Amino acid sequence: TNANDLRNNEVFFISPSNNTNKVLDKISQSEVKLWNKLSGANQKWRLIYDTNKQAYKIKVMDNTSLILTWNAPLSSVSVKTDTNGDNQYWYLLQNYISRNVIIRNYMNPNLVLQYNIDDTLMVSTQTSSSNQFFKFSNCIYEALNNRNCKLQTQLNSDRFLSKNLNSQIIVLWQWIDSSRQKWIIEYNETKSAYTLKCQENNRYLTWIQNSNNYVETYQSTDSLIQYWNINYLDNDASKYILYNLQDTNRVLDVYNSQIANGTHVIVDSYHGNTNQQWIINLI
Repeated sequence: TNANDLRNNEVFFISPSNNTNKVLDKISQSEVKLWNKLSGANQKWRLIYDTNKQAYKIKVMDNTSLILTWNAPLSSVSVKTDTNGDNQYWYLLQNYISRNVIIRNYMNPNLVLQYNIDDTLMVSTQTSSSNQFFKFSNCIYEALNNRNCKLQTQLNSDRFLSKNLNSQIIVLWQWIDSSRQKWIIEYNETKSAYTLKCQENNRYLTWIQNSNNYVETYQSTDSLIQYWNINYLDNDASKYILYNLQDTNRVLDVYNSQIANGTHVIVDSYHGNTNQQWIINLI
């Protein structure tokens, strides 16, 4: 899959090449360590690419906003407040075939991140050892791909993304355990984004472009209107934003932030307020 590619603004588990059950873990307000995967937010890392430097910040997703930092001139690493230090940027270069990634410090690119036998991390000069090779796995793909899900608006604990009765229009509705409210989320390799298929009619969540900007169930199409970048909120891994590929500044949104049964779901310009935030759970 291309779902684990090192895209800007995606959130990852970062694992040692020699153990797919371990991940980079923020264990305290300063310390990182390899730990058994628990899929907690302190084990999830957002990539923020800096085009000028051709290097990335690596930000923990537990709400603290701290970033992976080389404690120059020492050999240690930590999570620290972002002060835009050169020591807080990292080249992420990948071997296309092995999929291994070398995490190389921007301030001193002679130094790469290394994991030790005792699960600690440090920077070191480069060898040929797999103790400097990491794998990156996209968290959302690991969790939701090919899964039957429900999508709750953050506006109300009992309002869900639902196909309306006898209509293609998608609206909010309280949970009634209907196939109209169950969505199979499937990653599409060609578009590098997701479709969401309504269980009741096997048709897909699609932006219908006109002045109303409603989402509807629609037949399969190659058009970008049917494809969605599903992401966590910028600094909250418990909630999701769904950006439409036809215009990625526009997102799945609840009309006028209303909560009544029947309220239109639409695609509108991003602001990040609660009417654009969704709670995705596995059925």
